[PDB]
Amino acid sequence: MVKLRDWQEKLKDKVIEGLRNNFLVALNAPTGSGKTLFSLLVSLEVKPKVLFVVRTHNEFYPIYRDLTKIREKRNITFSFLVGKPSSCLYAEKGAESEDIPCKYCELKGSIVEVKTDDSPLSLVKKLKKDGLQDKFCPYYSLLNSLYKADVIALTYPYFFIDRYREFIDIDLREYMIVIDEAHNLDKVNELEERSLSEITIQMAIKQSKSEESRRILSKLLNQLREVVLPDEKYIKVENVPKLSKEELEILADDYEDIRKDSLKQGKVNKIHIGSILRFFSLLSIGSFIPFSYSKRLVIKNPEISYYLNLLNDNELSIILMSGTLPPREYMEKVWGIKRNMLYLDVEREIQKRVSGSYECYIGVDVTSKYDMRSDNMWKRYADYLLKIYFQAKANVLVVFPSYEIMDRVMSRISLPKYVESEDSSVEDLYSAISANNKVLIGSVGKGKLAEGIELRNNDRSLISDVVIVGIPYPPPDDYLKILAQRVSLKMNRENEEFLFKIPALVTIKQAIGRAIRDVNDKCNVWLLDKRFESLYWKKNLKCLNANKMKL
Ligand code: SF4
Repeated sequence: MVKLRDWQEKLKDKVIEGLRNNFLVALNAPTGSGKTLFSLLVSLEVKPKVLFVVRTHNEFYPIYRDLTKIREKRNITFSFLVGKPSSCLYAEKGAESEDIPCKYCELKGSIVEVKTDDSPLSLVKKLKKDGLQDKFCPYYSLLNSLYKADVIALTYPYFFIDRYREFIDIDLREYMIVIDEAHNLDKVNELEERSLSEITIQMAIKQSKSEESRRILSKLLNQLREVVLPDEKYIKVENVPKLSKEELEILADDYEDIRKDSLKQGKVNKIHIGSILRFFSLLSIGSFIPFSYSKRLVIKNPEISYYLNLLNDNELSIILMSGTLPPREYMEKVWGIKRNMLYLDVEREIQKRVSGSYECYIGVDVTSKYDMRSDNMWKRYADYLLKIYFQAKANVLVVFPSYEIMDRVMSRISLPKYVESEDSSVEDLYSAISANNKVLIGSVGKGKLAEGIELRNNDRSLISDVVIVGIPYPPPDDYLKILAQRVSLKMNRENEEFLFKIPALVTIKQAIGRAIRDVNDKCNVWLLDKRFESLYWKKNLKCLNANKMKL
């Protein structure tokens, strides 16, 4: 401990004791408020070791830094694991973990002792260089270092996906478990969801080394065109193309050939047929449902509880934290958490905000509701964006309900803009808004755009205005209907909050949090949908003083 913030000082004992009484602790504290140091500090008082489960590798550094300025009368070593398409000496970007043919590698068993005497990401760069020279595998070296460390940091999949959790060699019962940005627990299923697309099959056919393989692929391609639609919503598919045990063996042979060869050229690229094979094997497990989505066949498990049941294990001490945790009742019915839980809200505890503030504007002459959407509505929305852009002190972050709506609106704008997409990366974003001055950033609520980085320059937010076009509600498609039934919740007024409002609120609050972090930050938030004027939204988005506006 070294000078704690007011909230940290007031909750430390409460949390430590709570964890000792076997309660799962849910901590609602804004990102950047010191929850990482807090969790580290309390965890060490509860158990001998600590496991941090985070969204990305970028969250590794603060843990590393906090630990080296923490006080403990004993040695505490830290270690971490980065993905294998990230630590493999012969992996090129785009390579899937399963695509790395470690079997045929002469480094599969060659490891060296690893010491985190430098920032995690820097250490990885060093291991890859020393690994090529000294002849050793960085991945296996890091993997092997885990069980000896006192504090370890891993990404979500290694905790929630069995296939990856098995790779790890730790008891778990001896670790205090800290799950960061826990609002993401709703999307754990995305961690193993498989997809099948026409583009992937063609690339598989182009990368093939077997015509007999290209044969089966060509056929699969035609059948796929009949079970997918462009609709940006999940439509259940009952007639998934079939692949016999024999056809699969033929495809598997082509996969093996490519893998072995790529490792020979020391260049492991994404092997397309691989995702195809993985799609069908997962489809056989039985827990997944196939759906059409944006011209692709996607398989996913609608039951959120499927991945979180591990959180109910009484032999595990757990802290879940985020700036926007859903309410307790939601964690019970939707996440399926049944064990005793202590739910703390940092700001409510210190009776003051620890996050920035904002002026709010509600547009009441627009809406994204189905009954009014038209080309004219999209034009009104584009006009709002221009108006907001012109008066913005800096960059403008726009959150759309879907890629379809973002396109209908953004396509009408000639101002400097950066539109999110599958290729969109962190540096591309940070760059764009660093080569055009004020930029209109187009993003879709379904995340998939940085979120694990701070858009600040010279210690000041790069985002002056956050715009919410319509309400980012999840569509009432087949995926949500099944998710609802798996939890015994009918599609009714009563359950609208749990099924539609809470995830929408999470999306909006996270976007806003992207423009503010410190108590000193200030921004404008434009809620562009007449529906936002209702007290429910003003109360929950904390803008009871919002300004009403038109045009
Ligand atoms: S260097 Fe070799 S053993 Fe290590 S992850 Fe790459 S292929 Fe696998």
